[PDB]
Amino acid sequence: GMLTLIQGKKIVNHLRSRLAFEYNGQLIKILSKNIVAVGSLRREEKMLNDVDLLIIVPEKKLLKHVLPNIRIKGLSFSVKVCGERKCVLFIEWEKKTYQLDLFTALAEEKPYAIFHFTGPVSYLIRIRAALKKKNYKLNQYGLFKNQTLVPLKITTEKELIKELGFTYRIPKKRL
DNA sequence: CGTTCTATCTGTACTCAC
DNA sequence: GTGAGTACA
DNA sequence: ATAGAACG
Ligand SMILES: Nc1nc2c(ncn2[C@H]2C[C@H](O)[C@@H](COP(=O)(O)OP(=O)(O)OP(=O)(O)O)O2)c(=O)[nH]1
Ligand SMILES: [Mn+2]
Ligand SMILES: [Mn+2]
Repeated sequence: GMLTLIQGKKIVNHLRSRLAFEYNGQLIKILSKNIVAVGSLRREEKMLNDVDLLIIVPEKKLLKHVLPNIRIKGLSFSVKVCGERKCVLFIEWEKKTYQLDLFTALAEEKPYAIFHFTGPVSYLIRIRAALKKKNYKLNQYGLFKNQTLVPLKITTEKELIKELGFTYRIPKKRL
């Protein structure tokens, strides 16, 4: 069911202090600095088809556990699909049902994953096609050339975009 | 030779063979 | 266990 | 962003 930008932000704000995962007995809280709003919400589209959240996980050992044992305090939801990297929930928010999409990235993948999950799709396609012509492959995990991770000296998304030789635009204006 | 239109990526989760 | 086909991020 | 194709 479709939702407004404002509704999207209220939901994300509510989830931001309430996400956790079960890890061998212990309930472990997910920190706010590891929750990044992505998709059309980040791009500030007036109407959203869903809410898209990227979760930064500190260790590779945790991937088996975070999404598959995801917990949301005081909220009822069902699980449509769930793996280590993509989880789709249907959540009850103020008597209505909405789609929440959760994705995981490792610290070293962060800027690549924010770039990828921010979209929009058409932007990603043209950017990736251009890199492909110069014999590179870009995905949510990194920049690859001949199946080898290229070690870029970069922390943020903005640094990545510039490093790739493309114009930086705020998410609202990417196309 | 300029204008305008067109096309283009990459990977995850689930199901169902065999 | 692996590969193909679908749906969808 | 880039480059090819149709059109002028
Ligand atoms: N490379 C790539 N990335 C995608 C694709 N589909 C989705 N994504 C990424 C970029 C999107 O902004 C992000 C979320 O996808 P959604 O389908 O939720 O679309 P988005 O939120 O942009 O709009 P919407 O949900 O319809 O309001 O995931 C795809 O086909 N290819
Ligand atoms: Mn979305
Ligand atoms: Mn989504």
